[PDB]
Amino acid sequence: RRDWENPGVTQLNRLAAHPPFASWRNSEEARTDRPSQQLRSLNGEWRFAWFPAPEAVPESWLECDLPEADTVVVPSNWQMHGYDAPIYTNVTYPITVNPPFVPTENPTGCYSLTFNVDESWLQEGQTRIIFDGVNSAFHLWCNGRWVGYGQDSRLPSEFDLSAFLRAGENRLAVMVLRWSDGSYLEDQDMWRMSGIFRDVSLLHKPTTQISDFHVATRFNDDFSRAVLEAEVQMCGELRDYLRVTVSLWQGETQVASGTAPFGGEIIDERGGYADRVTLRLNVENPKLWSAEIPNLYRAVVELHTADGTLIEAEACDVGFREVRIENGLLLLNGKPLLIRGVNRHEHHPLHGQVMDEQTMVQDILLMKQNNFNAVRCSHYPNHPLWYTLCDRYGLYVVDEANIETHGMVPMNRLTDDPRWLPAMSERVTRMVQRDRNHPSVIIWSLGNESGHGANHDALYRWIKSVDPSRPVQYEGGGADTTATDIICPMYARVDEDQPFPAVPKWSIKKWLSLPGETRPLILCEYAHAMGNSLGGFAKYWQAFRQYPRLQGGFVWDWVDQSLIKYDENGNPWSAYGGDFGDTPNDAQFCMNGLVFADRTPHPALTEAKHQQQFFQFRLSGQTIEVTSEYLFRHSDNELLHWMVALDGKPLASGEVPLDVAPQGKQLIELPELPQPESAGQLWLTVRVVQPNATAWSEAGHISAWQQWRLAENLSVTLPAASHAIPHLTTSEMDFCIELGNKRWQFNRQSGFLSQMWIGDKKQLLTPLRDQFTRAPLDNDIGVSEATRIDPNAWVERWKAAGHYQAEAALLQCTADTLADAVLITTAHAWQHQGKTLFISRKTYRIDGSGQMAITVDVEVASDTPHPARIGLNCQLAQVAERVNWLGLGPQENYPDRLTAACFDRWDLPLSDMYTPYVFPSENGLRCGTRELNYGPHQWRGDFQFNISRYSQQQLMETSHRHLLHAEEGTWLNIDGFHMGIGGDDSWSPSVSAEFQLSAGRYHYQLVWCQK
Amino acid sequence: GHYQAEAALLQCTADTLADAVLITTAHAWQHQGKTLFISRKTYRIDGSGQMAITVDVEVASDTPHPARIGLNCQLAQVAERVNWLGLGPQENYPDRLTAACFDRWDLPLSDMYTPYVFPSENGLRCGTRELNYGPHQWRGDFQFNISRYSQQQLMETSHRHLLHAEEGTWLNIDGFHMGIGGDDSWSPSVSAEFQLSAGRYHYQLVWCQK
Ligand SMILES: CC(C)S[C@@H]1O[C@H](CO)[C@H](O)[C@H](O)[C@H]1O
Ligand SMILES: CC(C)S[C@@H]1O[C@H](CO)[C@H](O)[C@H](O)[C@H]1O
Ligand SMILES: [Mg+2]
Ligand SMILES: [Mg+2]
Ligand SMILES: [Mg+2]
Ligand code: NA
Ligand code: NA
Ligand code: NA
Ligand code: NA
Ligand code: NA
Repeated sequence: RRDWENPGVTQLNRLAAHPPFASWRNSEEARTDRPSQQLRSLNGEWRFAWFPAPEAVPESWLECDLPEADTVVVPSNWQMHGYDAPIYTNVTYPITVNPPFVPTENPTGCYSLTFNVDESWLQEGQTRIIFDGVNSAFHLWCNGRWVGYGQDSRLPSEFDLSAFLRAGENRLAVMVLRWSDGSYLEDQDMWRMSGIFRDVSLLHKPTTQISDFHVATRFNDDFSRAVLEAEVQMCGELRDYLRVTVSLWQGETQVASGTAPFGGEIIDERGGYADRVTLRLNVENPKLWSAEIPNLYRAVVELHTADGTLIEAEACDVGFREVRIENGLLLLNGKPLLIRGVNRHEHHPLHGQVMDEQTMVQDILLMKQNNFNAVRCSHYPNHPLWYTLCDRYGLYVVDEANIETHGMVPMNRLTDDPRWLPAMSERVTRMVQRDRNHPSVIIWSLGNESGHGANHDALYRWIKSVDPSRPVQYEGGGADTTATDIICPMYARVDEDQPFPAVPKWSIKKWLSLPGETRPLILCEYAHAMGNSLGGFAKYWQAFRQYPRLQGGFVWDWVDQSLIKYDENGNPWSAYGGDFGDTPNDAQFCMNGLVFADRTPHPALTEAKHQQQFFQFRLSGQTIEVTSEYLFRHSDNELLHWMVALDGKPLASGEVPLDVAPQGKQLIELPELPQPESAGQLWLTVRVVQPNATAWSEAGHISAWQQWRLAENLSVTLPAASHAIPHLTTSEMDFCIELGNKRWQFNRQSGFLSQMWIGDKKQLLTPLRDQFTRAPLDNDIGVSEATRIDPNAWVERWKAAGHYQAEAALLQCTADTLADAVLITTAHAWQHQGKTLFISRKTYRIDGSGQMAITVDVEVASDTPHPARIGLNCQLAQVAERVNWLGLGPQENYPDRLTAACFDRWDLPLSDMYTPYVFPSENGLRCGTRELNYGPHQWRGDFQFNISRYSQQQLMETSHRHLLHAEEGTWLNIDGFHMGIGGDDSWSPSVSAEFQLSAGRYHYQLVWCQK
Repeated sequence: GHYQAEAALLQCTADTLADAVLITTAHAWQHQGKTLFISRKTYRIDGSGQMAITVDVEVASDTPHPARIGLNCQLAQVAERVNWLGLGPQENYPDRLTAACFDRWDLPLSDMYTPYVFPSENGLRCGTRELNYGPHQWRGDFQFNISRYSQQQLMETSHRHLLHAEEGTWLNIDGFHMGIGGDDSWSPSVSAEFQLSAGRYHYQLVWCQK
């Protein structure tokens, strides 16, 4: 039959989907959500054997363990065990596009387990086996007999084993196929793996059982009253003494209850459902659920008898909240939401796509700690525990169907084909049946990147009909089709339109007001955080706050999908596409996260946290105005700390408790600030601290901050005149200046400062030269490949123009002896094929105080692509432990990504000045710096800089961070100006005009001295 | 105190280079003990008779952004024509220069003055690389206006018919000029991108003979 090559067969003998069941036989255990003896986990050590195709599987395997098989842990992805290689491809399918066929060589994983079952389970009741996740299709055997078949790698497949089990030992035989017709609907941009990657368990329910139950909550106008309606369905023989009781609990307090016999209301001419009943409980002044305050109740569903005998009990956490779109706004409990979300794949560097509680909790804590309040399940239903945690910790969830056909041409070839409607319907309907009772889920998504087809419209309506409590969204086909209640574009820019044919990405502000449009707009994906990115993130949030209908979005994405590999020495390293022999592949495009695979934060995370703050501030005179963006909670665990400092030097500070109602405002009058003596700029820094710990944060957690420049007193005091005078020495090859034990040498042939001496020790390993390029960021590269060059990408434009090839040509180099100093004047021209790209004119003034003032004026040809930077660089012989600077920090920050950084005195170890992006590139820059200190060196001015043991050349020539090696001394890159990093997307130029170095003429000055 | 600011000399030195004389100066503008602006310049005069002027200005971040950052002087010369290579031919400002075109323009001096009934700063031309007037030529990248009326007379006269040509020609050469605004005329309307808020400014000019 080859059921894995037929979209018409997505399962055989599979049981109906339903909400989380545990079949408790004790009401109190159900109420407390404690373990159930009727729900057994089969996770642990199983027997596994890999085969190149289903036809290679020996028939004996059904009856007994294969002596060649290994004992492995389940759940797991067999690629993580090394049986075959994981494949990383973005859009292009990992297999030949020829629906519904798959490769004849179909990696097959044969799992098996010998287990025993409780005696009583064999004599009464129903015993089913549940596979929460099998990638991507499989056949099931029990004690040699065929049981069933199942598809869809992201939802549980259940089968009844009652007629197969026997006393003593039993044996399961699971043949998992890597490829199947289901693969055509699972083309998500992630590693392609396979196996039994989610829990496996046995559930024992009575013959007369609760087969399904739905919880709904409706409210009155001001949410002071609510009605909980619970529909309960049963299977088995109906008896007049049967009853169903639904009790609602708030802690150990029962707040409401309803009991009734089966027999629903009349629905049509043939009657009603005799096997169903709906209980309605009134709840006065319910505690409402939200991400701000995840108030939850406990609903216990008891199937019992009229005289008081319990047959079975199920239960779920209940969150009282209303989600609806009114007048173009998405409202949660009547208030317009502002989605601070992120897309999150289920990925672990060591375990692949197998999820665990520890990792899930870690992500949620980090997310809330960084001001995120929502998550999108990109791009499939998640491990069941995830929804539980979101319900309890408080995160708005977008539950998404496991449907992506990105690789088709056109993208909707399958989704507009009725032949594929059945397969698609199961991926949507079974998701709803499983998660419809989770309050954290507030929006349903029909899938991802599958164009727009009629099947989408059909399924959009199906959801609208069965569950009107949640809006339905889908981005495919233009982001505003008839299959979505929310305009949910991906990477639509703030002000810039991208008029693509048929599926344009309009500026988000413009999109909202297109003729006839009235829907809210929430980006399903934006700010592609690939490598050194998130430039321009602040632009989105400013728009979100100004426009009511722009209600946020989900950053792409949470964590780098890098995998761990080990070198010959057994040392681990982060690997990406192609590092497993997998080909074709899409290399580093699997790493687009705000945090590294091991959950270590990328510098971009702090920018997201800052822009996503829940408190806004304004300063006027001595008054600070705090505005709350919370919709439901009061600032009941917030303290405001304020600090005033003169160029890093703290002068005054204090703290005030925040007492702001949601959407409210609080005025804080700062005490009189005593005018500082010294000259300089006074800076005000405010930060909101949470004194008490929470379920997701430690005491002292900082949730928001902001800075303002206060009074500034320009220095008019002239420096103390020195007695000594620098002495100029000349030769045919160099200009040397001497002052005390210091010496500066300028090469007359190159026109650069080639050496400096402090006593007899050389200070430079490489001359101080202008630099106009940078080791290309992923955003600079885009999708440009050696075999497939994208002439439009910034890196290709710089290459074609000769920016990396340009050679400095000396035009002038002279020395003059002034009254109290020596003046070196130079001028260089950088050309490529007879074209002058840049011209640099400088003057170096070395005075009797030992300070060298460097003045730089650069000309950039208006027709050459704007340069990545305009500065100087050199390799210092010095290798110090610390880096101290007065400027923006402490973390890496760039022109279009520096709002989170604060101006102050920062001091960190040299290693912290380097950001370990898996794919090496320009990194570690810090902007708005007025003073830099390293070893005996001090540089002053107003510049940007990065300092490390890796040169731009090495970073630019190394594909993985583990292959980098510290060079001799330290490489210093001091820029007068630096280009934005961009990031609206990473496959097209995304650096906004205001951050491009297009002025044509640039000026900057530096003062180099010994401290 | 921008209109009252007094220039205080901080430094004035002279050096003799191999092929030129270098003059260095520094001034502080203050009002009631507050330093509003600091101007540091160098004047380099070579054998070609050209005077290269470099200007680097500091503006206190807490003082309201200044209307302009430039130089001015009253020339003894009164010429009939004004010739420049920059945006024109009509008056244009930073936030109102899209209509102007870059080219070689030559107009009678009177056309370099816009007769607004209520006198004010007027006649500026932006993005100018070369300006010619009489025996003078200024080169660089600046904005400028030139007329027989000082900024002082313009702001002290309520009607254009009461203006009187002063001796010589007043020249205002700006490295930078603030936008004029206009979204309305009863509240500040100059957009942020056209306000001089950089804190530190640099511009250079070359004064020589045409
Ligand atoms: C190849 C791009 C033009 S499509 C682009 O690739 C990205 C890779 O991180 C993400 O998967 C986006 O969702 C997808 O639209
Ligand atoms: C600092 C808050 C956002 S944590 C927030 O406070 C709420 C009370 O206002 C509830 O205690 C929530 O459970 C808690 O997560
Ligand atoms: Mg099939
Ligand atoms: Mg895709
Ligand atoms: Mg700020
Ligand atoms: Na909004
Ligand atoms: Na990706
Ligand atoms: Na508080
Ligand atoms: Na690289
Ligand atoms: Na006037």
